[PDB]
Amino acid sequence: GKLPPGPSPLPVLGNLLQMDRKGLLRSFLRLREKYGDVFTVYLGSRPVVVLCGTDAIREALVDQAEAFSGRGKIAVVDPIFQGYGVIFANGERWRALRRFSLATMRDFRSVEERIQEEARCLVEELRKSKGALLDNTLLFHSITSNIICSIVFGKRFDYKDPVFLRLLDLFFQSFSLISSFSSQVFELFSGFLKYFPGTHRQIYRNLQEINTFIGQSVEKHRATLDPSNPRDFIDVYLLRMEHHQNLILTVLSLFFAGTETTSTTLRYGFLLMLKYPHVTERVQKEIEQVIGSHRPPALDDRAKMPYTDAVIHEIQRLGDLIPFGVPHTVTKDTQFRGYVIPKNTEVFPVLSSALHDPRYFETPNTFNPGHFLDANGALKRNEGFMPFSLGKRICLGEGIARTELFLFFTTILQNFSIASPVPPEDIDLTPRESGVGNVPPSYQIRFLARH
Amino acid sequence: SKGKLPPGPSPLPVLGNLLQMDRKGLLRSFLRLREKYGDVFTVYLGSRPVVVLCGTDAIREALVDQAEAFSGRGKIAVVDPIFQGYGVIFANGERWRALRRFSLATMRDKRSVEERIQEEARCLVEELRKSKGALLDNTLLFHSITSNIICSIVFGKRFDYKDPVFLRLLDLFFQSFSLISSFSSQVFELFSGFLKYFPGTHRQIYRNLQEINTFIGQSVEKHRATLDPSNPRDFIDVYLLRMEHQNLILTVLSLFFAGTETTSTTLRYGFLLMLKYPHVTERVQKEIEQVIGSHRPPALDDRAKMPYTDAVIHEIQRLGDLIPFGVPHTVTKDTQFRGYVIPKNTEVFPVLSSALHDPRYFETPNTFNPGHFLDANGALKRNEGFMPFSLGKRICLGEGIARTELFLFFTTILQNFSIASPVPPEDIDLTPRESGVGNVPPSYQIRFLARH
Amino acid sequence: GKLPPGPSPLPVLGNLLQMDRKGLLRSFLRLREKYGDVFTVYLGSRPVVVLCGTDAIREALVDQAEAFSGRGKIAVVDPIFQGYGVIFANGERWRALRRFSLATMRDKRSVEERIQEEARCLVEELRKSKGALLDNTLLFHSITSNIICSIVFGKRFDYKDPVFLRLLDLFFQSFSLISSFSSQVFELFSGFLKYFPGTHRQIYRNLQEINTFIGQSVEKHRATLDPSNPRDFIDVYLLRMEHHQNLILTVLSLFFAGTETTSTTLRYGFLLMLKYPHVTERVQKEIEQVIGSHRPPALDDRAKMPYTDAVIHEIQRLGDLIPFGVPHTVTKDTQFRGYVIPKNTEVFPVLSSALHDPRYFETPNTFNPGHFLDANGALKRNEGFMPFSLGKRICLGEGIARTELFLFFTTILQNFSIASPVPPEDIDLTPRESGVGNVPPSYQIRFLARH
Amino acid sequence: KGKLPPGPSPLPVLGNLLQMDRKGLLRSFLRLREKYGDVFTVYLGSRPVVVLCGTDAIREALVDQAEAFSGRGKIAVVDPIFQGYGVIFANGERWRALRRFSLATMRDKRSVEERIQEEARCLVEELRKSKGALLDNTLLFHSITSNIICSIVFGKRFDYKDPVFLRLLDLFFQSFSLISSFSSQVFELFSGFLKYFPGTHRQIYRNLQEINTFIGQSVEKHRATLDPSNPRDFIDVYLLRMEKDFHHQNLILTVLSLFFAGTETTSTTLRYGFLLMLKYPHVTERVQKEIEQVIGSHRPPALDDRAKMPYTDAVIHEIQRLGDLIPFGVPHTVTKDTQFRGYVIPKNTEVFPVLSSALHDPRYFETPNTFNPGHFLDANGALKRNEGFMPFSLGKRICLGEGIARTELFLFFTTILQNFSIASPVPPEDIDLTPRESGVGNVPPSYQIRFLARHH
Ligand code: HEM
Ligand code: HEM
Ligand code: HEM
Ligand code: HEM
Repeated sequence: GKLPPGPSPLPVLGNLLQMDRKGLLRSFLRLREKYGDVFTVYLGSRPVVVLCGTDAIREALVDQAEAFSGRGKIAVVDPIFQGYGVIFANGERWRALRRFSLATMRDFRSVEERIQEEARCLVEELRKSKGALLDNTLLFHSITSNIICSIVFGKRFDYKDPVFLRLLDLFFQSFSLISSFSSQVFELFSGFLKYFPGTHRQIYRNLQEINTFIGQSVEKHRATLDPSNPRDFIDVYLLRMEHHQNLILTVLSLFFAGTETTSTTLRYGFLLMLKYPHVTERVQKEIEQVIGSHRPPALDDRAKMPYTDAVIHEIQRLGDLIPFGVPHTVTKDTQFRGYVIPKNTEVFPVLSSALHDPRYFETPNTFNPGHFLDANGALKRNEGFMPFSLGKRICLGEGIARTELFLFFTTILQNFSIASPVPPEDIDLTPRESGVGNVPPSYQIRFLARH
Repeated sequence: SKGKLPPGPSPLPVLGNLLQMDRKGLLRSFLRLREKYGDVFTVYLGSRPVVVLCGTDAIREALVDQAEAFSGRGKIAVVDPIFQGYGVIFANGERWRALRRFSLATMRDKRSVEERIQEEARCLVEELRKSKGALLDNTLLFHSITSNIICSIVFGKRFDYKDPVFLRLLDLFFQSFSLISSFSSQVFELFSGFLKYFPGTHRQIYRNLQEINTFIGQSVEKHRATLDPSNPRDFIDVYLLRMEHQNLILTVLSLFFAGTETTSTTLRYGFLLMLKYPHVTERVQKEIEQVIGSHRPPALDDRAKMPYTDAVIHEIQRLGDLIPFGVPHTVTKDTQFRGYVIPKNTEVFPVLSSALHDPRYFETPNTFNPGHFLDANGALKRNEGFMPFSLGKRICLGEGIARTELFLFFTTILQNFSIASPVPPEDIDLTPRESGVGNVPPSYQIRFLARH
Repeated sequence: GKLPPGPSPLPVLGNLLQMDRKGLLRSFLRLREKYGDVFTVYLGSRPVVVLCGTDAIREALVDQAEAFSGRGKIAVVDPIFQGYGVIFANGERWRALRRFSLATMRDKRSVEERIQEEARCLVEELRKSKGALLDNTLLFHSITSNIICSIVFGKRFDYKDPVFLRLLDLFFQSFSLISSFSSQVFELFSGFLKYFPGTHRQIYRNLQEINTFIGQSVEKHRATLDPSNPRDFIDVYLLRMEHHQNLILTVLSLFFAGTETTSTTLRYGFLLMLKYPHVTERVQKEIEQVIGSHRPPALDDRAKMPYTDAVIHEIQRLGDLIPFGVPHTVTKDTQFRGYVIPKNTEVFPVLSSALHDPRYFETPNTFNPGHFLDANGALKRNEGFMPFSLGKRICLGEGIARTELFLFFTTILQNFSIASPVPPEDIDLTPRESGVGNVPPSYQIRFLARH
Repeated sequence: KGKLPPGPSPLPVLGNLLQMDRKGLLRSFLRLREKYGDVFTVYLGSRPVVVLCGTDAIREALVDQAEAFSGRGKIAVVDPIFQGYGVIFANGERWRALRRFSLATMRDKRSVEERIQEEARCLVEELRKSKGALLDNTLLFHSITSNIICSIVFGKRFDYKDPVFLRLLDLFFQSFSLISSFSSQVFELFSGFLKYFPGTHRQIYRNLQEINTFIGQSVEKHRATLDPSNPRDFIDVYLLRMEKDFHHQNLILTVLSLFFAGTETTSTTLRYGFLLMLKYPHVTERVQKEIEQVIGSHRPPALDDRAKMPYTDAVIHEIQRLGDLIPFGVPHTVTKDTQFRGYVIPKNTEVFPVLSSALHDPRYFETPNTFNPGHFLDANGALKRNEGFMPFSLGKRICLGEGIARTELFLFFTTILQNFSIASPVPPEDIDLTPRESGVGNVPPSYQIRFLARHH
């Protein structure tokens, strides 16, 4: 039982100076070459244990799922200040949400239908653009947001509805925090980071208006409600409950954060498909063969479209939008691969390192739907595929998201083809911002009706 | 109420008190809470309590009267002996103390800091002539002049303003880069228990790091061969002496540059004020006259004979309020404070902005007013609410070097120049472009016209 | 979410002054009347949560088995001083022992055979006493000890073998620690107790000799031994063998502590049977009807003797030899009957209060085999019967001990009858020492050969 | 650099228990010391305790790092989750107050010295009533020292046969025993819990409520009579503090208990003292002669006499040094990560300051194991300090009773020998001063002695 090996940390800086000018991801890869799949790295004076590769990450998040399932200190209540009670009530709330979330996919109106409706409204908008050159960011935030809106408030919004615009602004609107390296070293010496959520005034711009809107919908909802026949999330909340309107803000927030990842995946997907017209075609042909140019694509179609499915896996794999996964905390002294990780140690499951694992993918860095296709061109599981993560806290939205990706993706290409000022050979898929995320470069595209 | 915890607004699950902030910023938000709950109250960031200290009296009772209890660092800076053993822990203690002590030699002592500043002051005057009265942004200039003081002290000699090592080092330490967030991401961070932002996530930083590091290696060498006690030529060979790992120097340099940046920004703010108040620039120009003539360069001993220029610099620091929430600390033991109890390890914000604007100590908290530091006979007077370097066990290690830079740079500049800008006094706006945890002065233009 | 209610503690003394002249057990009962089945009591400045009644003890030890399974601070390794490693190894050792113990019960000779053999050697000894008045303490320690010797060393000892006498002395020989109330108050104020194991010099009297004997047996064992013929625990140890001998000393220690309880249960059992001769008769008659006076009793007989079984249950229930159970520790913040018990809080499962639960026994305080018999005089389960405790840490020896109690009790009474200077009406079953235990009064008894 | 203190490798469950001698814990610790040095780590169960040996180590810990080594054990630590803070600070204020009230000097209704002097006279009288018979002085010594506390607390001394006083002697001083076996002890270690805890013995409650009641009445009677500024004793000091303002009468029980625990050690010191003096008649004589030269046979000894009697003083020091009644000191707890002699002791580590090892430090006493008044006397026969002398411990928690106790030892000891001489059946060569058990205590063997009136 030794602790995981790693580079020796400096006082105050930890291993900060052992990062490449080439990025955090490369640095992690370099460390991994040196020390192996489980190594320890120091941020400030704090140890974090870093998991790399499909096998290590799956042994941790799946085989010792419970041990590797803790949250960060920011999310741990102090019973000396708040009592137990909020602790247990949060537990129950979480489980209620974890449960209801599953229910939407099983039911039952249905999520597939709401997404189909939304895809229709989308195709219509794309015609209105009459093949002009656009940035799809806003459009893709809109179509994925509405799926949440329909599920929570019961009904989708209109793309130009000023509440829906205000809520797109609250949740998706960037703001930035300015730092310098001298300040960062002083933060490390302090023990405290300068930035924390809500330090930017912008956040509050739209908050109260959104809050108020929620109040109204809870009321309009309460007026008409009948268990055990709950319509949307709002009136499920009312039953469970039977101040707190803020529980809804919180849940909506969580769902929008996943939705942002969903929207960015589509936006990245369409960048890839500009770069690879031949793939756009085989997808157009598989839609022809399976759906025709008549009906809208449906979820049952996916099973009969292994090439479109492989293509979407591959879009999520290279898009790698959450490259360090979400850090967790170990809940107890844990034996792992011949080392010991002490209770409460912070862990990074580096998902990027699975999604690019050379033991699981033939060309880890090259678009290759063949990663998900067998000899007979059927869909095959690949164990390195884990963009929603794994185990006890696997993405709550996996199903909603995978479903949005399929319907929006085929429905768009069934009705349109794409083009841009940039020649395939010259599309650059490398992330503009590569810190803790992999945000796709912004680009222009034109949606031309196949009709 | 035997021993209660400090009162505060009720927190929401996950968000804490995040929705209890104003569209008008944290500082207002805090002041509002203060009105409601008093000088010591509890606020929740995520699920974590932080106890907030407001007003001169509370802040002084904590940081001074219970200095030790209020002296801890945040968790990021606490070593885990399970991972690293004790030893590094005690070594850092010793290193910190050595550095704390070394800070005073500048204080009491081959050539002096005051001298080093005067020399820098001269080079500056020269540079300003070269401007020839053109409009310029003084950011870079002020970073340069204050940075050099640290360079002279550490490497033994100042740099040339266009020396490409010094430009590279200005870039490492002072160059802004930004981290992009959204509100939905932030609420997900709170839910996670972890922040996305942490030092070094921006790739920019490494741009100049290795080059700076190598340069340090070289100076440690050139130092090691020539050097010998007890003739500590500068900080580099003070480090060699103690030592008989270069990265220890990078760390110390880093710390001094962070305080320097605040020093430079204070000057930059100071001059914006002085554009807005020409009448004060004049009384300062006049005081320098009685005191110093127009030929010799100002010296530190002049400060005691210039209460109006002193008071004016206090007042620049007060309103500049560049570290409004102080530096968060941690309580080292269960502590009784003003009728409440703060548990061991609780995080604490000493809100220095609230002492610097304390109505009980400053007649016009929000208005430039040298009278705040002057008595009836226009002599300098202590004001208790004045605490921009903080107080107590961890008072700014640079307080001396900084106060000294501010005096020599401000008087030496005004002795040789006068200032002007496209913007009419009435229209200069001193409100911080962005605050965040900072109160950053709006960028502006200014002209330095040689006096003759 | 409130903590369990209880009496207000004084500084330093805690609730010490809230105890009766009438004893700890009654004091708690008075407290239970006042506060309910779950209450908080202070020893020194430390809270301990006390569980009373069959329902609460079963809801904690069984329904939340894991949460209520922790050990006291004295048994918790500090990884700062010893690393993890010893921690995990002890976990593995414990489970290996937990396992082999169950296996042996299932099993060149069965455990039951070894107890049968020992019952024979006992019967013989009782004849050599030729009906003389004796104190059976030593005899009952001997017969139960040998069962452990045979299992660990492979073969039983001779009752006068001087190794075995030395062994009996180490493990079972009383020594005492002297205290005053003024010293005790000073200990509480100190935060430290004076007593700790091994402060009495007497312990070492026989330790090295015993240790050496173990060495020898490990050797004599290592020479001969081989699967698929493990002869006993010693060579099981050798086999899992794949600083060292002392692991046997430790296990032997543990087994002798439960053995002592077993021996004391027989000794208490025979006291009861002096007091209720008719009961001894019905037992003699059920042995007649079922075993006869020819063969030795066997374990399969027990199923066919519900009266003797019910009478042994009742002996264990009233004997109440471990009335506070063994304190445990709570492993996490726990919800329990409307309260919260914080992580690490010490917990007393007060077994005596189950064994005397008026909700489960008609006459809690009166010998009554009817507690375990139905209308047709068949054996019936009683939920308040838990003298081995319950749940994840139920007595490791439950099976060996129940089997010793049956064969030794029937085998003795099949061959002897009992008598004493004291008239039934005058036998007093109240414990001479009512500390944290319930030690039966010492007495004299004669065994007489039956005919 | 900063490694933990060295020690013997512990076994699972048992810790270092098998590394103890048949020869007792103290010898076991001395053997480890030889092997590992003055600071070493030993394991009780799975719990590390750092052991401090020698005058120098114990003084560097309790004195030079006084605060760091001043913690109490877990039993005495409040969990604020259950009790809040408040009881915690109250206790602090309470400790400090008590500490303060005790620091009044020996002479100032009337002084402690006076009370002791009075008590010595009632003692002398009792020893005459024995008319030189052979007695066991245990009860007598508990009585005389107990009374000092009674006088201080209740305002007046008790009569040696007063049935309240006999009941209180019984509550506080009466032994009871807890029976254990080694197999049970190994199981306790495995459990994580000890069977023994204060109050498991029913005997304690025999006299508790009667004592409590007595305290009630006294408080009331006191309440009736207070004329501060004319405060007679501790009872109305307590009442007075409360007045500025259960915990009510219970705080007194608790304090009384604490004082009787130190009193027991004071009484056992005298009892051990007189056993030594049977063994060394020539020392009894030089003491008798120094009492002659200094006090004469006419007045009662007074405290001011001690300064003028360096031989009696040295003899009493030596009685306390070899008596060694608290050989392991009182275990403490380290309040913070602490650098000590090149090692680190982590926050909350339990510490044994082994006072026996200072009291017998060959570096400070020429003949550590032999009675030798010379340890405290210089060349001219004047008293000299010895650094290894620390039977009340040192530092922030030095015995609260040091003054009262040293004063009782001087007045009782001189007064007795001014008025009596001593004898016993056993010849001095044959007196055996080795303590009966060796387990955290060094109880002197019981013995008989005769007190023979001197008759000037
Ligand atoms: C579009 C692709 C998406 C990806 C790749 C993704 C990925 C993830 C990942 C990596 C996690 C962290 C799992 C862990 O902690 O181990 C996560 C958590 C979560 N995601 Fe998603 N997400 C996506 C979309 C969504 C959507 C649409 C939702 C809608 C609700 C969503 C809701 C959540 C929630 C509530 C969690 C919290 C998991 C927990 O800690 O229990 N995500 N997601
Ligand atoms: C106007 C200029 C400066 C201001 C207003 C300023 C203010 C402060 C403040 C408020 C603190 C935190 C006090 C606390 O935690 O209680 C601090 C800490 C510190 N400052 Fe400055 N500082 C300034 C310049 C400098 C300079 C030039 C240096 C260069 C040597 C410097 C070095 C430090 C150091 C080393 C600390 C750490 C103190 C500690 O934690 O013990 N500061 N400063
Ligand atoms: C009538 C005889 C016995 C009784 C009534 C008895 C009762 C108990 C009880 C009440 C416990 C406490 C369980 C807990 O922690 O909740 C216990 C534990 C234990 N007993 Fe027995 N016992 C008896 C005989 C034995 C015997 C013969 C053995 C021989 C191996 C034995 C070995 C153990 C062991 C190893 C444990 C520890 C269980 C654990 O914590 O994992 N006991 N016993
Ligand atoms: C020869 C007689 C005595 C000896 C040798 C003695 C020795 C000691 C020792 C070794 C300690 C432990 C200090 C520590 O924790 O480090 C102590 C503490 C104490 N003694 Fe005594 N003591 C004696 C008599 C008394 C008497 C007569 C009293 C009566 C009031 C008394 C009251 C106390 C108290 C209250 C403490 C607690 C100190 C604290 O931890 O705050 N002692 N004594």
